Amino acid sequence: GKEAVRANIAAVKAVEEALKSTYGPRGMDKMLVDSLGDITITNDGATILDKMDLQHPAAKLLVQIAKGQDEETADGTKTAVIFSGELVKKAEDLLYKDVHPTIIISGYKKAEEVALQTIQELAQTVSINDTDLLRKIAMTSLSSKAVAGAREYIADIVVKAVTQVAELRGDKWYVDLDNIQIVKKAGGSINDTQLVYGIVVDKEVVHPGMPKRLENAKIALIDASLEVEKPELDAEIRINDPTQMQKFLDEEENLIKEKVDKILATGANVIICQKGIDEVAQSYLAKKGVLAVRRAKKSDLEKLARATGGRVVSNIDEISEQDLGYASLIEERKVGEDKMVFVEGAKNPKSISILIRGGLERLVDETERALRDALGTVADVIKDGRAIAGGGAVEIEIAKKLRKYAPQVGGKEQLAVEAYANALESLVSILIENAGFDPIDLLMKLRSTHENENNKWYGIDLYAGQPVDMWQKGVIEPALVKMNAIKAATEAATLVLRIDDVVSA
Amino acid sequence: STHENENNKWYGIDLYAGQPVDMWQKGVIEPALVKMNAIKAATEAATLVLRIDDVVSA
Amino acid sequence: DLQHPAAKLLVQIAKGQDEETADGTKTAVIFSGELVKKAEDLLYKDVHPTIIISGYKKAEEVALQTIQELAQTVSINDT
Ligand SMILES: Nc1ncnc2c1ncn2[C@@H]1O[C@H](COP(=O)(O)OP(=O)(O)OP(=O)(O)O)[C@@H](O)[C@H]1O
Ligand SMILES: Nc1ncnc2c1ncn2[C@@H]1O[C@H](COP(=O)(O)OP(=O)(O)OP(=O)(O)O)[C@@H](O)[C@H]1O
Ligand SMILES: [Mg+2]
Ligand SMILES: [Mg+2]
Repeated sequence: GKEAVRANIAAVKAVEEALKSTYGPRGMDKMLVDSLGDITITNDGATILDKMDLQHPAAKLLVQIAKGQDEETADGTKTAVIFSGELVKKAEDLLYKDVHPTIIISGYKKAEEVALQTIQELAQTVSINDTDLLRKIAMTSLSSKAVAGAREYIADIVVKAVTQVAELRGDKWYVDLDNIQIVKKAGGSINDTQLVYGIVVDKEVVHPGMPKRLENAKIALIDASLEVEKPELDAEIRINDPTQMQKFLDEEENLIKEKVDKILATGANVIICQKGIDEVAQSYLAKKGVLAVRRAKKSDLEKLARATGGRVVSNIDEISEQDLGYASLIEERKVGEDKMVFVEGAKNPKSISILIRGGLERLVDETERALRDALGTVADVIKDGRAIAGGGAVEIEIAKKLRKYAPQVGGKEQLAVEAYANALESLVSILIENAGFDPIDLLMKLRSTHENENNKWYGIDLYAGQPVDMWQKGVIEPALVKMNAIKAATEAATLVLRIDDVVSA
Repeated sequence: STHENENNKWYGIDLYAGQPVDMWQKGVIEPALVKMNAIKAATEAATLVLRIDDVVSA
Repeated sequence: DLQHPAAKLLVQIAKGQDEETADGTKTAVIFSGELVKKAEDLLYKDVHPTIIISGYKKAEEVALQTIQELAQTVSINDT
């Protein structure tokens, strides 16, 4: 009976009330204070559920199906929880009316069916030629981010960045996002961001008298040191005579000139490593006419290997012409007071990098977050091909469409369907609420102007406050993220109904 | 009232005389950037407090 | 010594300055809390914070430009 079922529903209603004010734009941020007293203002759905201790089994089970994703995007997480907890909310009112859950499941399952298929016979075909569209869909992701510093600048980048990487695979475009590096240098201006055609290494060339820009680079990616190593690294030496000393530390220093001659044996003109270059070896490279980089991050040597077609060499006695990385031109370039190596004209044409400049020290990170996400949304639309209008449009229709279905479904199962439709309008009602307008007024002004096909892309513009076309204001979203979120969400909702008892050991 | 005309823009308040006067023409002049970064500082904080809905703690 | 999150957050935005000499630091705190104070009086009339933020923002604008289109040019030879 009532026994355990309340506790589950209650636990869920609780989580809903924790995120409610933060759904869509105009959302009212939450403050999170750590155990050592450190403060975080945010609206990240995920963290707020993860970072919490939920006593109840029920909540964690619901957030487990809601939060997650098995694809390379992280969008739909606030809608997934909320629509789910509203569906749980709306189901209680049927248990009050004395409708068994076996009926509510069959009703909602049948409603969900039609509700799913109404995104299929409505989604719009978006391909690679619609680059004037990805610009919009992109901005639609960045616009509710914290930073308002030149987002058009960044929105344009995300398009160029995904369309460059786009490869025709199995007669359909695919995008392997890993072909994009992100480097950030705080300050200057956000307007100074640009896209680099090639991998970018954040360290300098070890002597400025080497070539500024070197022609037809035969790079040598060297993992092993090019500096002497210690005979006293763990503990002190056992030599007693300095003549014996000498001949040790002498032959080990001729071992680096040996390594340098083994690398130039290959015809290398530039050389990058992740360990040192001895000062007698900088001097050795200066006299030969070679361009050397000392202690660069191996994390970007890896990324520079499969971009220039070279190999990250762990033994200087194994380097071959085969292993030298090729690039049309390598140079060192200055950014304020810092200098990085850039390697344009690399053999892999898909491998590119983004250089962020501007903002404050923590804001620049969030600009990187936003860009990760923005590349995501655009890539995932491309990978799919389908995209619907945001702003509650496709939602309001699945409600209207469900309500027309309701009569025909049967007795009690009509009320299930009619509830499902009501839970879906409640979503847009929360969104309207959080804008500071009346949910009923606007819900009705819209759901009457949505009966004819002429108004398919009508939603509610969260700053105007009256029904308009969101498609023609750039507010579009991935048709499949908002499709797997609903499937996920209903699964969870009805799982909360499935529980007759909880037995704890 | 004595600042209604545009000619009396540099009017402020005499802190010893105690009467509205033109401070430019009395030697009390100040860096124009300080009373500008103050305003940006203050509104950021202001608008940010209003942005907090509720508090969670460890 | 403040443990209230909001106060610690406030003092951080107000006190700190990214330039060598620091002035306006008393002004910064009073005007901030006053902007917060005078906003309370609108909340009391049931007005929602998203309006008050956008209201103030549009005002911050006018307020900023009103210092620019008015300052007098001082140089190395105005000793
Ligand atoms: N300017 C706008 N006017 C109207 N609706 C908007 C606007 N911008 C976005 N929306 C709608 O707001 C809805 C909810 O936004 P949000 O993206 O915050 O929910 P979410 O996708 O579940 O959260 P997250 O993106 O963090 O996972 C979106 O699905 C979108 O259609
Ligand atoms: N005799 C005076 N007549 C008019 N105003 C005066 C006079 N002396 C001081 N002032 C005004 O006093 C104001 C406030 O000074 P104060 O420096 O204490 O504020 P603050 O700059 O916020 O504090 P701090 O400099 O420590 O950060 C100045 O902006 C200045 O114009
Ligand atoms: Mg989203
Ligand atoms: Mg002062």
